[PDB]
This record gives sequence, structure tokens and C-alpha cells, in this order.
Amino acid sequence: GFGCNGPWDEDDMQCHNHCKSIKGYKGGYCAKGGFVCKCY
Repeated sequence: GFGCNGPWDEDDMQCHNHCKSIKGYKGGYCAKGGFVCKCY
């Protein structure tokens, strides 16, 4: 979700911007097989 639509369709910047909107998360990227927007 949040841009992470599998290993061939990873809108990392959508995921990153989504994570940053979850105030306190530093960033994010597609992970764990490509369908997970992983925030940190």
C-alpha cells in the first residue's frame, strides 16, 4: 500500500511522503516483498 505495489511497482516517494505525514516517522520506503510501505 501507499505506493508499494510489488517489486515492479514501488512508488517509494509516495511511501516516504506518507510516512513523514505520520508525524515523528523519519521516512519510509517499499519493503518486505514490495507491497509494504515501511516507515521508520
